[PDB]
Amino acid sequence: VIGDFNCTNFAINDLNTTVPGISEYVVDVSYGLGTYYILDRVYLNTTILFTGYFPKSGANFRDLSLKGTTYLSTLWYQKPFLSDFNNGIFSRVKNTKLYVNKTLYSEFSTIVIGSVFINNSYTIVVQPHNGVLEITACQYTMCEYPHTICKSKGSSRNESWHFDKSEPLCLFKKNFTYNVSTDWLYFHFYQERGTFYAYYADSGMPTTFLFSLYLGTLLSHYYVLPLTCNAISSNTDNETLQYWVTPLSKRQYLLKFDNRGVITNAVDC
Ligand SMILES: *[C@@H]1O[C@H](CO)[C@@H](O[C@@H]2O[C@H](CO)[C@@H](O[C@@H]3O[C@H](CO[C@H]4O[C@H](CO)[C@@H](O)[C@H](O)[C@@H]4O)[C@@H](O)[C@H](O[C@H]4O[C@H](CO)[C@@H](O)[C@H](O)[C@@H]4O)[C@@H]3O)[C@H](O)[C@H]2NC(C)=O)[C@H](O)[C@H]1NC(C)=O
Ligand SMILES: *[C@@H]1O[C@H](CO)[C@@H](O[C@@H]2O[C@H](CO)[C@@H](O)[C@H](O)[C@H]2NC(C)=O)[C@H](O)[C@H]1NC(C)=O
Ligand SMILES: *[C@@H]1O[C@H](CO)[C@@H](O)[C@H](O)[C@H]1NC(C)=O
Ligand SMILES: *[C@@H]1O[C@H](CO)[C@@H](O)[C@H](O)[C@H]1NC(C)=O
Ligand SMILES: *[C@@H]1O[C@H](CO)[C@@H](O)[C@H](O)[C@H]1NC(C)=O
Ligand SMILES: *[C@@H]1O[C@H](CO)[C@@H](O)[C@H](O)[C@H]1NC(C)=O
Ligand SMILES: *[C@@H]1O[C@H](CO)[C@@H](O)[C@H](O)[C@H]1NC(C)=O
Repeated sequence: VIGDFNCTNFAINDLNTTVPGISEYVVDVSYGLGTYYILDRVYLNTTILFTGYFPKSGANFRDLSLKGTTYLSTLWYQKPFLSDFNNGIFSRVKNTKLYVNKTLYSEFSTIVIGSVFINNSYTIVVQPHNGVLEITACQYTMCEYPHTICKSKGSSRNESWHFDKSEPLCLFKKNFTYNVSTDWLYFHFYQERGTFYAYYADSGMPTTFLFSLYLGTLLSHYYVLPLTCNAISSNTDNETLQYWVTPLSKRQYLLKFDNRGVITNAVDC
């Protein structure tokens, strides 16, 4: 279970919905995937050897995104889904673009990073709001079975992943905009000497620095909240959620910059 507050008991079972296990996909950084721009520097028409937090080429992505309709499986809130954070993670996220009255809506899975997920520890939450990427790191009272809902098409159950009636004390709270039209979003989340770092990019594969947050504590776990939504199924609309995650580590990369400063290719030495 995540956290320890009894938020609800409606429609909970222990069914192993994942008859097909966690889907897997092979990392391939030959086209810049998993790389990020270096500080404020600019490199032109050259190849650089750089050491940083990058995915291991040839490793596997894991599709941790989960979609439900009415029932939540207790198995969703344990290993292997609840995963260790270690140095960090690289995330490749599909932007599930739905339509209501021919109006576009952007949805994708929420991710929570923390150590114990209780109101005496800080938990980082990255939640999309249809073009607005809300990021907070707050002492949330995380539920056993946190989950988000699908604001455009609705859901059969109310949204609940924290129970704080009063506003919890916390360190960071900001909103970042992202292009709702793009099909893929990339994120780097890693920690170093008690400081949390975040990079992202909604256009192009290489990511750019978002923010850094001092925590003074070691993050140990991350989890992708299941999403329950009436739509997003082959019986109503051929759309699916995807949240690919792979571990990060300190590795040396060969980075090639084109004549305009865009990382076009990379190699994992
Ligand atoms: C920070 O986070 C912690 C958890 O990590 C929160 O602590 C929990 O707070 C909740 C809500 O106050 C507690 O739940 C309540 O516990 C009361 C005491 O439980 C005793 O009595 C019941 C019988 O009533 C026994 O079964 C039990 O074993 C204990 O002996 C209950 O009396 C409460 O019941 C009332 O509310 C529920 C809500 O669903 C109703 O269903 C009931 O009918 C009744 O009206 C309630 O269950 C919980 O015990 C706390 N856990 C711990 C470990 O402390 C903090 O509240 C939170 N603080 C902040 C500021 O966010
Ligand atoms: C960041 O974005 C969130 C989500 O849109 C904002 O939170 C909403 O703010 C409006 C207006 O104050 C409220 O009516 C909503 O109830 C809030 N929640 C949601 C889920 O929409 C938030 O105000 C924005 N700004 C900051 C600083 O967080
Ligand atoms: C959570 O609360 C509901 C409603 O009070 C109760 O029926 C259920 O048994 C509780 N769950 C646990 C694990 O105590
Ligand atoms: C880029 O570098 C290559 C190899 O040195 C060179 O042939 C080419 O003219 C350069 N182009 C620009 C625009 O710098
Ligand atoms: C959702 O919230 C509404 C408003 O409080 C309530 O009427 C309804 O019963 C709730 N349903 C569930 C499944 O929580
Ligand atoms: C948003 O993404 C679409 C599709 O990738 C692109 O055509 C458009 O120019 C982008 N707009 C902005 C402001 O990034
Ligand atoms: C989804 O695609 C399959 C295969 O093309 C098709 O049989 C099915 O009717 C589609 N469902 C919807 C809701 O479009």
